[PDB]
Amino acid sequence: MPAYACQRPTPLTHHNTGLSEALEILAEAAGFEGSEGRLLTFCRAASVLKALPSPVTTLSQLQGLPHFGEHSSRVVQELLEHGVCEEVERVRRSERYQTMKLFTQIFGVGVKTADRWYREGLRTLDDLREQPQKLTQQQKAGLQHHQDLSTPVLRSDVDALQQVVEEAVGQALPGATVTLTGGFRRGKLQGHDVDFLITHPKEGQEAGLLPRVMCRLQDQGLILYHQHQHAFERSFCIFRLPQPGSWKAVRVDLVVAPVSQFPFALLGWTGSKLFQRELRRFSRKEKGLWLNSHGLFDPEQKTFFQAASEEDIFRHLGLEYLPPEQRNA
Ligand SMILES: O=c1ccn([C@@H]2O[C@H](COP(=O)(O)OP(=O)(O)OP(=O)(O)O)[C@@H](O)[C@H]2O)c(=O)[nH]1
Ligand SMILES: [Mn+2]
Ligand SMILES: [Mn+2]
Repeated sequence: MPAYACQRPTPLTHHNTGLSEALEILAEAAGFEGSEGRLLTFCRAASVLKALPSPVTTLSQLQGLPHFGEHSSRVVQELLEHGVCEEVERVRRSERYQTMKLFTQIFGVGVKTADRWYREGLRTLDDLREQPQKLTQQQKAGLQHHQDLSTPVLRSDVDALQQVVEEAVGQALPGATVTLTGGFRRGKLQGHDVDFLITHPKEGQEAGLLPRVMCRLQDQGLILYHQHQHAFERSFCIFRLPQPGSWKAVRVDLVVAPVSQFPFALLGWTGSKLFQRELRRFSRKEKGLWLNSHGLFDPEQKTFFQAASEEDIFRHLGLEYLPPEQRNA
């Protein structure tokens, strides 16, 4: 099995979910403590298990796998022998981890904000609501809707949202396209948000499209929150999704890219986050090119690669093409 996650298929469903879940708790906890090296190490080990064709029943099956050092091996050994890993259970039970998870899950809260709040003695959602001067407007909106935003977004929600976004995009600008990206493009059945990439086949015709889209959605009562950012033009939103007898707040990211950059933006926004990190590391370390959501830059020659498709980018980097459902690293 090759070293980089971008050199191997990682399907949606696999045979090692208990083990990968435990390593990913340790990765997340590492990130909460600012231990970025350890985060990446645990994330990589978990992603190896996701790519295996069979369940790991005994530790022999570890043999020959890259990115499976002593610590990750130890964790798996304890799970196989004892059905539980004490380091993992202590993390689960810890107030620090529980609170960092609570806070960072809220819309508009990252690790540094969550850690600051923790160090200042804040622990609960009510504690945050008692200190509104400490909150950004985005965070206030995340708190207002936290129950719905903690509820997994379903494929059925995605289909309804794609319909209203497509309708608004179509009415504002005939010819403009909407592409579902993120985890749902990778085949996921559930998610934390819905990601859309908007473009138009004529370069420049995408200008000013997003505010017209947003006006249309707002006048239908579909928007609870939006923050328009002029990097790609993007609106990070909370939609009010109608449902039978009720409604549901749902996070939606709308990203506009000029068509020349579309393949790079689709690649970046499709993920997984680890897949894309690995693809960028591969591009730099193995091919000496700098990949991002806007392009593929050769820093020696000072050149940008022209791509019409994701397949072009994979081909140019000397990688076998992986469709989005095999990017679940
Ligand atoms: O601001 C951003 C946010 C996200 N992304 C990139 O967009 C992709 C989607 O980012 P998400 O955070 O939506 O992840 P996801 O769809 O894979 O997972 P769930 O919603 O199911 O939890 C990931 O590859 C991420 O790196 C950006 O490039 N920029
Ligand atoms: Mn997403
Ligand atoms: Mn998103």
